[PDB]
Amino acid sequence: SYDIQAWKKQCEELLNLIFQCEDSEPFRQPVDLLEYPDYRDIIDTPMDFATVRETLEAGNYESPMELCKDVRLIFSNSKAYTPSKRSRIYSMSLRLSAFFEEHISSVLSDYKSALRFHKRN
Ligand SMILES: CCc1nncn1CCNC(=O)N1CCN(C(=O)c2ccc(C)s2)CC1
Repeated sequence: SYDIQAWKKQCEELLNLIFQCEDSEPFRQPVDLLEYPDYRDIIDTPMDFATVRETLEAGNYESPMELCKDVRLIFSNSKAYTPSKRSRIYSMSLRLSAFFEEHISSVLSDYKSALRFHKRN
């Protein structure tokens, strides 16, 4: 299955599933700097799932590896900002990360396989 472009719709469908997950609710929009006034002293690069979806739809990802780096940044930002391991929003991030990693693994493998096939000769 050597379609070099297939990752994009695969990533659109996975973002749809993430938006249906109740665990995604805190990550569907950029963090509110009014409620978390110290957020940007800790977090150098804010990221959220609406920004990832807009970047994809604008044609501003070249590969699913780039999309994966931004999604992983959502989760590392949560882990760095959490005042506790036993916090609600952080705990939701860990379940959502497990779900995302379970689903992205085939998208990445198929893409890298397709690119190797394109440069086989
Ligand atoms: C637009 C407002 C809105 N309306 N519905 C949801 N959101 C969420 C917006 N994002 C946000 O405000 N968040 C707080 C920071 N955060 C964290 O990862 C944290 C880690 C542990 C903590 C104690 S907070 C990410 C979620």
